[PDB]
Amino acid sequence: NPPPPETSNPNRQTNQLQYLLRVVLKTLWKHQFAWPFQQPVDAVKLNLPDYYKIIKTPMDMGTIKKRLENNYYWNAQECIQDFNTMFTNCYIYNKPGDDIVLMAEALEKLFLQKINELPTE
Ligand SMILES: CCCCc1c(C)nc2nc(SCc3nc4c(c(=O)[nH]c(=O)n4CCCC)n3CC)nn2c1C
Repeated sequence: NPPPPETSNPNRQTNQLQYLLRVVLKTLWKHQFAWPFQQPVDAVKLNLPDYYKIIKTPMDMGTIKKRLENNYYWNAQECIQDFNTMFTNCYIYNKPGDDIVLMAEALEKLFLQKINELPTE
């Protein structure tokens, strides 16, 4: 595998960012379908031939959770895009009828529901 993505930013929208960690991520983390997305993809263990040749911006909730905890993000938009990157990576690598895709979509729908609760900008 390549190394996992960075969790620290080498350099106030903090309400939404706090909520992204405490409610959004935690709610997805606890969902039944969370396991494939709780850590960087280990393409050997999970036997995902060519995953890192196809997916150039790998992303996972383990990474996003640490970025939230390290106060890594520029802004809440940047975090929201890591979530979307994770989902869309799954839609790019896998066939649209696969279990893994159905799992991502369900998490994505839940994510959109929780994003609707975000505190104001
Ligand atoms: C035994 C505890 C293992 C935890 C762990 C570790 C250490 N590394 C991992 N790497 C991964 S990759 C999960 C995954 N499986 C996929 C995919 C994927 O995109 N496409 C797939 O077809 N699969 C495999 C589906 C067959 C089970 N992903 C990433 C969304 N999972 N994973 C787990 C659960």
